[PDB]
Amino acid sequence: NLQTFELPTEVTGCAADISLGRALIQAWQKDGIFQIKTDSEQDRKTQEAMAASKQFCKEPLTFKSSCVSDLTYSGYVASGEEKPDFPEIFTVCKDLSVGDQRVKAGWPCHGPVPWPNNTYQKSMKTFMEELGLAGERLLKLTALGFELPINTFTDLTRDGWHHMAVLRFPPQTSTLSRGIGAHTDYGLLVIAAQDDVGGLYIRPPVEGEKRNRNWLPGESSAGMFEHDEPWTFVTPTPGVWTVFPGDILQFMTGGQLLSTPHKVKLNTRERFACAYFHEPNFEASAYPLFEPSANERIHYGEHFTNMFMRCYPDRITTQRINKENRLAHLEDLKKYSDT
Ligand SMILES: [Ca+2]
Ligand code: NI
Repeated sequence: NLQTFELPTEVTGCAADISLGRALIQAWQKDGIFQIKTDSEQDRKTQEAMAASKQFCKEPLTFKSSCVSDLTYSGYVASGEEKPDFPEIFTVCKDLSVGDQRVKAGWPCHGPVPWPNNTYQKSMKTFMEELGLAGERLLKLTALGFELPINTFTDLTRDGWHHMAVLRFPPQTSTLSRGIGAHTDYGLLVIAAQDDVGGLYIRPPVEGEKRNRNWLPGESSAGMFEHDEPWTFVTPTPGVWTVFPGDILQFMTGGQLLSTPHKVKLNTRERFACAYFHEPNFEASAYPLFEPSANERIHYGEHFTNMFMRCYPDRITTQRINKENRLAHLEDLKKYSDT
C-alpha cells in the first residue's frame, strides 16, 4: 500500500511544511512513489479529462490522425508511434497562439495545440492547471525537505514547459502484454492519474542495485530490470494522484532521489490514464545542487526537443524543425547569458 499525503494549498516554509517535505523525500527513497489526496474539484476535473479522452478515442482514426501540428509536438500519436509501445496518446504541450512571440520567432516545439474540440480543450486545460498547482506545492516541499531555499526548484519552473500524455491502452489481444516497457522519465516531476482498470507498475529504490544516469548519452535506463522484482503495482485508488521523480530530479539531487522506473501492463480491457510532466522553463537549465564546481547542466528546452525529435523522426513537427533549421534558435537563446 502506497503512502498517501495531503498537500497544503500554500507552502510557506513553516515546520509542518519542512516535516512534510522530509516525509515526501523519505517516501520516494523507500517506495519510489507516493499518493497525494485530491479534493472534490481536483477529482472532478480528473474524471472529466478521462471522459473527454474516452470520447475522443472513439472518433474515427482519420479524424484522430488530423489532430497534429508541424509547430508543436502536441496532438495525436497512434499506437506504435512511441520495442514499440501500445497506447494511443494525445500530447498536450503549452498552448501558444501564432501571435505569441516565441511562435512568431519559430522556436522549436512552440505552437498551438491541435485540439479535437473545445470541450476537450477546456477539460484538459483546467485539469492541467490543477496539476500545475500541485506540482508547485511538491517542488517547494521537496526543496524544504532538502534544507534548500524554498524556491530552488520553482525558480526553474516559472512558465515551465509542463505537458501531459493523455493515454489509452488497448486491451490485451495476444500473449503480448507490454503496454509500455520499463523506462525512466526524462524530466523533472511526474504526476499521474488513472481510471479503475489497473496497469501501472513502478520500481522502488533497491539497496545495492546500480542505476544508470539516463540523461547521459552513454547510459540508458530503458529496459533495465524489466523482468526482475521488485515491481510495485500502482493499485487504482479513488481520490488520489501518484507522484514520482524523473531524470532531472535525480540529476539535480546527485542521486539522492532516483528517477523511478515505470512500465505499463495491458489489461484485459482498455485503460485510460493521464501522465502529467511538470518541467523547467524551456530556457532554464538544471544543475547539480549538492556538487558545486560541477559544470554539467541540462538545458531543458534542448533536452525536450532532442527527445521528441528522436522519438518521432518522421512527424511533420520534426521535418519542419529540420527544414527551417529551428534548432539554431536554441543556440541563439543562450548567447549573451551567464553560463
Ligand atoms: Ca541516455
Ligand atoms: Ni513516462
